[PDB]
Amino acid sequence: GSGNSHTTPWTNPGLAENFLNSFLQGLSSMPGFTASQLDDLSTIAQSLVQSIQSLAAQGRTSPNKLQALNMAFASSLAEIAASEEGGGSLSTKTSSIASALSNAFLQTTGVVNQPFINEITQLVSMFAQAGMNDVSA
Repeated sequence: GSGNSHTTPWTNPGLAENFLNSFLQGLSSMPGFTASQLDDLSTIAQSLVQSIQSLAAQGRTSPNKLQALNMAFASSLAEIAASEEGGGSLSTKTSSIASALSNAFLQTTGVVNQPFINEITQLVSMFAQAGMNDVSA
């Protein structure tokens, strides 16, 4: 047959793996996570690919299903981001992820979008803080 009019990272397990590989590789050298956390993160990454294959095997991908995978990706980052030994603050960690994401975007599809990366980083910082955990004077 034919098609080719739909190509997205989350939709194709190979493109998803490319995204995760490029992102993880670039993020390790960032002041966000550590090579140690990046190892655990490889497992957390592959767990996405397995679920992507499940849907791809039927040639069906509901928007809300593929989106729930994206929400869960940020959700997973908040857990290891709240964990100790991952740099220092949550703010700098979520900030480094945005910088690693753009580099990964250049490798997956070759197109980086500033606000698309921001909304993704807000999920992590929102999940972790879930209010105002710090004060000011």
